[PDB]
Amino acid sequence: ATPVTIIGLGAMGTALANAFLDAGHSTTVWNRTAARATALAARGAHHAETVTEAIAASPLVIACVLDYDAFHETLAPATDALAGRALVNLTNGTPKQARETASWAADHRIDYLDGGIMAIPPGIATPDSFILYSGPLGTFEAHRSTLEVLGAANHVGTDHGLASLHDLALLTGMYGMFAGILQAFALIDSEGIPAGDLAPMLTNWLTGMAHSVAHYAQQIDTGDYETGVVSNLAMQSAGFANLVQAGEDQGVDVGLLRPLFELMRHQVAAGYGNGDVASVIELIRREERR
Amino acid sequence: ATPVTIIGLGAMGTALANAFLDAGHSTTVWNRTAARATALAARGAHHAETVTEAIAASPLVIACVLDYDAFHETLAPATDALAGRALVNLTNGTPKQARETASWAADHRIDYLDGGIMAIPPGIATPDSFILYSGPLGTFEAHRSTLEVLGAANHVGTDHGLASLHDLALLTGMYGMFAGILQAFALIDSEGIPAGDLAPMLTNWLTGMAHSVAHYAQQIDTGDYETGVVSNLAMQSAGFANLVQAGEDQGVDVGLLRPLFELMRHQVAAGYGNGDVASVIELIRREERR
Ligand SMILES: NC(=O)c1ccc[n+]([C@@H]2O[C@H](COP(=O)([O-])OP(=O)(O)OC[C@H]3O[C@@H](n4cnc5c(N)ncnc54)[C@H](OP(=O)(O)O)[C@@H]3O)[C@@H](O)[C@H]2O)c1
Ligand SMILES: NC(=O)c1ccc[n+]([C@@H]2O[C@H](COP(=O)([O-])OP(=O)(O)OC[C@H]3O[C@@H](n4cnc5c(N)ncnc54)[C@H](OP(=O)(O)O)[C@@H]3O)[C@@H](O)[C@H]2O)c1
Repeated sequence: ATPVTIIGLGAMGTALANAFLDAGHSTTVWNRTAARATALAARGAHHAETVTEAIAASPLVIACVLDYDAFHETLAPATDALAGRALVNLTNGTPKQARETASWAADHRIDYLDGGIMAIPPGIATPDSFILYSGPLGTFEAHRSTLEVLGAANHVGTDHGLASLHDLALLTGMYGMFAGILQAFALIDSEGIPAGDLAPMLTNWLTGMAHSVAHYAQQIDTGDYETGVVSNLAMQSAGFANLVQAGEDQGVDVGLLRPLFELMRHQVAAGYGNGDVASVIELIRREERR
Repeated sequence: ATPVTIIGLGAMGTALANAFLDAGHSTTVWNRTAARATALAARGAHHAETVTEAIAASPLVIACVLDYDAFHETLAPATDALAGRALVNLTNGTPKQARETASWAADHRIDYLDGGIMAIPPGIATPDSFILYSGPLGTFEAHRSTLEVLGAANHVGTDHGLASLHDLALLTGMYGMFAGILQAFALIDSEGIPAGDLAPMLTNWLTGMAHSVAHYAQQIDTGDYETGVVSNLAMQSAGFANLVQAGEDQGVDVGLLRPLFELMRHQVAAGYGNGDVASVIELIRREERR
């Protein structure tokens, strides 16, 4: 079993360390706040006093801290200790930060993968969990068996920015859903109905309507927003006007959905009402792709 | 089999009519534009030339036009002809419009249910379809077997505004999800990647993270946004900042999701960063429920 070092013992990093300990790896851990390592150390983890001690302990170093600023602040002084090792950054960040970190790593003989954890901490090391990786295939395949302790391992390309691009796209979908869920519960709440009374029906509706994804992708990829439309944009915008009006009638703030509402009305007025709602992507995608 | 009249033969009204034809009901149809009624007559429907002729053919009349303005313009002149019949309004509208319509119906001896179709036209009469109804239980139970031709029939309350409230709440959830899907595809599109390349991952992610619905509902219903939190709001806001920044750096308009980003920031700056993201509901729900 490959020895592994975890840098960062928040909710996610603690889950990673526990998963490697469960799988029998010699697991070295470090956290800015040392007290977050105490339970892990009692469990058999090697609690390093410094970042450099932690890094020197293992051929594979996994970083999972709050953000890029934390990642940079923590590892920049330890550049020399990372020489010759594999660094897997599971800290959330942008494609730009991943490509800049990759340039730094190539300048200092650090093998580098950028990754995005598509799981919550209790999901780590369960069939729910998968993690996206980008960077050199040699580094990915060398550590794939170790990484698969955490969940499925999906290498999405050699361009180091690609795992974060996919990560952030998935989070983007998720947060739109979350906004919808909050606003849906706010509307039902406005008549004194518990959220739990709506939750089963809402779960089923969102599950079923989550198959719009492939349909929407096909419309976008072909540029055809008109063929086979059964829910036209003019009708959808009329219904959207009513859920906005109903929220206002019931004293609910509907600001979260106003941007989409306004875009859909704009598109109806521009003549696209007989097509599907996905045509709105033409108003937000980057100019060179329109 | 109860004779049925369908008023309004757009994409969804036509699906309703076809379902009753396939189930062997004598199906009378009317549409403002005659061509949609002629098309259904070729499939066995009875094409009524006028609204009153359509209404007088059946003890059960189902309306499915664009909005309540269309419903009122169409049916107000035929008010006396509806006396003694059951009118089921599946036109999208608000709770206030449902209640106003119910008052009109009661004043004129019209049995009235207000409903919301949670299906798309090709889903009618399949296991995917369900329709929410509100109004008197006696009327609902009298026509339930006929209504179940179209999908599951869920009576959600005696107040006629309640079906619309549930309907609009589900649509509210769905449009938040749609905003997330469009923004997600816009992000992946900004690097030249086809939307279809992301579709399987995104479908599975949204399907999975849609089980946050019950967890969110329990957090809202208990008012406890801190117990059992494994993805704290401060961390979620940091990742949200990256998906916003990544979109902007690639020339994507991220305005669809910027309002939620702002509410999460607000709750973090207000000291709720250690709890879950559902605490944002306190900023949007009706004041009397806070
Ligand atoms: N939790 C999830 O559901 C989830 C899911 C997918 C991905 N992730 C990703 O996992 C990463 C960590 O998230 P988490 O849930 O573990 O967050 P968390 O529980 O808030 O932990 C934050 C971690 O970052 C460290 N940190 C913050 N600022 C630092 C600095 N300036 N220098 C050194 N360390 C610093 C903290 O150290 P202290 O303990 O000393 O404060 C702690 O180890 C994030 O990038 C997140 O996007 C999380
Ligand atoms: N996926 C869906 O399609 C879907 C799903 C659930 C619920 N619904 C609901 O179903 C209802 C109808 O939607 P749809 O998809 O069938 O829309 P549609 O295909 O655009 O049809 C609109 C219908 O409204 C009629 N109409 C519009 N203005 C009118 C007026 N002033 N007087 C009389 N009739 C008028 C149209 O008649 P003409 O043909 O003469 O224009 C047509 O019959 C909406 O309230 C919608 O929210 C639709």
